[PDB]
Amino acid sequence: KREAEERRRFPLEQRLKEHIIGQESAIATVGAAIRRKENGWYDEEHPLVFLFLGSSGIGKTELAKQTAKYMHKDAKKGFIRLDMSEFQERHEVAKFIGSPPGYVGHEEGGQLTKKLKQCPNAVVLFDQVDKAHPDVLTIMLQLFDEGRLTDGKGKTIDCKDAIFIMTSNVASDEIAQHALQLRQEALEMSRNRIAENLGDVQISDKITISKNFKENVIRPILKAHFRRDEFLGRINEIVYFLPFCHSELIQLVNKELNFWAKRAKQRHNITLLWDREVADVLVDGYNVHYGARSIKHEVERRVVNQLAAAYEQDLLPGGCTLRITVEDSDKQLLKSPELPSPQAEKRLPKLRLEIIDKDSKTRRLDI
Amino acid sequence: EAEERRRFPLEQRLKEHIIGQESAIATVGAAIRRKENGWYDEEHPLVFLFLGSSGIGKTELAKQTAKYMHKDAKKGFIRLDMSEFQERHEVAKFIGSPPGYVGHEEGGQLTKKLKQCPNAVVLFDQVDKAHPDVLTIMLQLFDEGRLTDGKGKTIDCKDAIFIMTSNVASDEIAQHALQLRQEALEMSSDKITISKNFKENVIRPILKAHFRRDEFLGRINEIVYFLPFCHSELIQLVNKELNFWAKRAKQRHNITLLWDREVADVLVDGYNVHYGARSIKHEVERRVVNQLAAAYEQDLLPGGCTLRITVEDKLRLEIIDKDSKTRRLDIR
Amino acid sequence: ERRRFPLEQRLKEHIIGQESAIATVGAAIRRKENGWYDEEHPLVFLFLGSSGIGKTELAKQTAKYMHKDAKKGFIRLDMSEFQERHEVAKFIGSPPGYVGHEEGGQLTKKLKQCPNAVVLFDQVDKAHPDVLTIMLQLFDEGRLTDGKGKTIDCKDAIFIMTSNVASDEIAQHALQLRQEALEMSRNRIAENLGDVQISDKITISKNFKENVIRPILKAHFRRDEFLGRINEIVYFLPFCHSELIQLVNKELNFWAKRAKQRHNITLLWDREVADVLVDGYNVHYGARSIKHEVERRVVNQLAAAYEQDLLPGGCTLRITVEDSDKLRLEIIDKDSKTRRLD
Ligand SMILES: Nc1ncnc2c1ncn2[C@@H]1O[C@H](COP(=O)(O)OP(=O)(O)OP(=O)(O)O)[C@@H](O)[C@H]1O
Ligand SMILES: Nc1ncnc2c1ncn2[C@@H]1O[C@H](COP(=O)(O)OP(=O)(O)OP(=O)(O)O)[C@@H](O)[C@H]1O
Ligand SMILES: [Mg+2]
Ligand SMILES: [Mg+2]
Repeated sequence: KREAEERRRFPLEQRLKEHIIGQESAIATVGAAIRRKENGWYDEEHPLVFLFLGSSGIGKTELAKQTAKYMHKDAKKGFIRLDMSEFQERHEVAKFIGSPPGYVGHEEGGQLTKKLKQCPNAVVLFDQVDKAHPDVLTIMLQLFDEGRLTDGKGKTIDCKDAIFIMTSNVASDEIAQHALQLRQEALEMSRNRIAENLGDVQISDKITISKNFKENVIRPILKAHFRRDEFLGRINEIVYFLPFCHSELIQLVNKELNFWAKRAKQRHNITLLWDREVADVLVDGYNVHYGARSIKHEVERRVVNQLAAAYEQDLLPGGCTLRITVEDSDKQLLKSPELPSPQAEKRLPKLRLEIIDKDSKTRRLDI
Repeated sequence: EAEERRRFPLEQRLKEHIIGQESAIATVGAAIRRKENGWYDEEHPLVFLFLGSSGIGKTELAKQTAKYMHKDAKKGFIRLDMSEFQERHEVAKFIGSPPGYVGHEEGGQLTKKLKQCPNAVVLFDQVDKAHPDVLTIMLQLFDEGRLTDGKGKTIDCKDAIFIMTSNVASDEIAQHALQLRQEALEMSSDKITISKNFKENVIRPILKAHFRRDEFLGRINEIVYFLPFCHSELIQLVNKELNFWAKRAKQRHNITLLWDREVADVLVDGYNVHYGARSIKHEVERRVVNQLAAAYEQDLLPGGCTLRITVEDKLRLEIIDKDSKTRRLDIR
Repeated sequence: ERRRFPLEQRLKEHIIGQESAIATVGAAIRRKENGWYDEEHPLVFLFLGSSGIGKTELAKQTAKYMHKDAKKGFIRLDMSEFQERHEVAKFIGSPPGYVGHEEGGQLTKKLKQCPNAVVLFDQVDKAHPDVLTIMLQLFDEGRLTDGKGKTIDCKDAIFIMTSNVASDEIAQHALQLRQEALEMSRNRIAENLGDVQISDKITISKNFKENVIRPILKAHFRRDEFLGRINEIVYFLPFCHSELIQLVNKELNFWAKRAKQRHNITLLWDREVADVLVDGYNVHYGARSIKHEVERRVVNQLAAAYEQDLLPGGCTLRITVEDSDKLRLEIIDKDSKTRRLD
């Protein structure tokens, strides 16, 4: 009786916003559908079927993992992860259900059948479902249709309430192009409202894909790739992951530096602080092709190796305060927005650690 | 003898010796109280089927029950392990061999044990591992409590109590308790309850897929479920294992042991959901007691001293003197 | 007796390597021998590792520690012959009315001789996973029923189980931990931090102990209460290069001792011939890859020399460095005049 009051205190939209910044339309959609499920105002005869279309490494697996962590205390048993890139051939279809009688691994059964037996209402996630040929997806047709799966032994498992989540990278380029168009148009109307000196109207930064674009391109490309309209029919909701925006990337840089500062304070009482130009240099390495993975690895290659070298060199005393700074001779290069020649090599501006003492004296560290 | 049973009900003894399982203990206590009042049907013995996961306490519950009903377990407790009876011919370990064959004069083991004590509690331990034919052998033992030996002799055990522990439908009820772990703990007395339709709509397909006979499940009087341990039950288990070791130390060499409220959290952190009370038991036995034995060899623990388990700012054993000064022990 | 020559030092002199494994085994043996062990539960150890590490020899030396004599208090069952479901009767004897009922079980008779014995289930991963229901019964309380129903108590026994499951996992993670330790050690050589004594005890991390090893044991053994009843799980790491040097030195000590007992032929060697013996080694075959290699390089040459009576007795030998990349048995004289033998 206290679960609805707890969710009234801390809804999952705030929990997911704390865990993952950006794409608040996706958060609102998954929160509303989950709220319909967990309130009880939901048709139990069919499972909750999510499809996420996104770019590479945008946080879809993190979103499903945090959803399963919110739903279940144990994510080892209450959450299932399956990589569809491995399951190219129809032979891998067998390991959903196990072999027929008379064959090898008949007593083994299916891994998925035993996994749904061990947790019938688990959050189940398949990543990159476009990699698998839809002959694999033909099992999941009836599995999303009625929640019942038949194995090789003939035991029928019934999971009518399991949240089944698909995540895919298909049509990521078209969503990226259209969302770049919408970002340019929204910046155009924002600058029009600025130039008309109208500040009474307040519009939040919520850009949502319109219906006509979806009906024009997304349903035909999904029908063409999946080659089966029936598999697209059982999907309870489609969700679009918009490509990364500037201010949320800045907030991402702030949080991925803040986590290292918090773990430094937790382990060795090391208070790390940052600069705005440090955040600019870290957000400069933004690659859409790797998604947030490129920014995270750029953060690692820039500051994590330097902080590790300072830690193993024992040059960070306990109880001290540290500041991450940009090199002085590179800020002048940052201040010049000139187009570089293609025959000149590009130099990454270095990052340094400064010690702030009790007498407000800056100490430099070079290793 | 009603005064003695009013002084010491078996629920008090069971809660004194095993923790958790407030519904299973109450169920077996209600059945044993029905036996104690003299208003059970004297033609039919009591049959129990225990459904629980690993390390929950079914075998210990049967042992403590048969310790209550009979003072000697060498006569009043007959335990047969079904791990031998994996094959169809293993049936011949209950009854005697047919006449003219090997071991015919040796007789039936279960018939001899029931003839030694007809009131004795019989524990069919781990009845998952039995062959389905052995189930049909003890079909008549549950139907009337009457078993025919290989020599033509026939033993009656209408007054006996039959306990079986099983592992077959242990996952699903645990999964059921999983939502109860997200409901009964979030209901905040508070209790963890298994729904009444569950035992007939879902559990009976597993019981029919494993035991395959309607008559075997019909002959069993009571189906007793065992629920997985909660957080407070794991706390009580940690304190019970530590109190067992402290009592053993005080009985052996007069060594007082202390643990704070904060110490039990890192011991509950050493727990497997697939395991049971034995995981917490040997985790206590390894992490704490090995340092005690190492200090006891090294003569670092004189008798009458007071020891405190402290979490590192590792479980460190600190000697507490009368002057409130902690002394760390350096173990080689 | 334990305070001067414990299990740790005798095991380290008899078996090289496996510091944490001997530490865990001797800690549990210490708590058993002090009298601070629980009487109900017999000790269950599951030994995991690659091939040629020394788990069977560790169990043999533990059994010789319990009973100074051999052949009596050491009951070893090899689960290569237990790969069928119907081999359970080999534990317990035949049921009444069937062939071999009067002979009883062999395990029952051997635990009837002595109940405090060291029982070694060797290569226990090879057994069919219905045989281990008897292991459920025996590890639960320590009692075993015969063909005639005679329940034998076994509460003073020590059960040691050796296996090869997760051998690739343990070996590959130990190789990664060795690589990372060598990287940070080479950095420490670069950083000149020699003022801190480096405790070179590479152990398996608890995340690796709990997230990959427990699922693969659950996949091979196919039961959860079985892994619950196992008290201690002891891993075995593969050797590092210093351990190979110590092992080749120990084996050459063994062969020099054998020659001294046979015809008093004192034998000597050098560091470089030990290094070229360590070069002939494979990580999969383990210490056996060392052992026969000596017989493929050294002892065959001594046997060939002794067949044509070239070593009458009392002579001193030395083994040298090959020049083909740039083994020789050399008799050294009392005047230090070496002579090569063919
Ligand atoms: N509820 C409990 N309270 C206290 N101690 C317990 C409890 N359950 C188990 N234990 C301890 O753990 C041991 C394991 O229990 P036991 O050997 O009786 O089997 P079990 O838990 O019924 O499981 P299995 O089905 O594997 O036999 C007990 O001997 C006892 O020492
Ligand atoms: N660590 C070691 N130290 C010394 N000798 C060893 C060691 N490992 C193996 N040996 C030698 O090699 C022999 C083979 O080892 P053993 O019989 O103990 O099996 P093992 O290494 O556990 O192999 P497997 O796991 O394949 O059964 C030993 O009898 C001993 O002579
Ligand atoms: Mg128990
Ligand atoms: Mg071996």
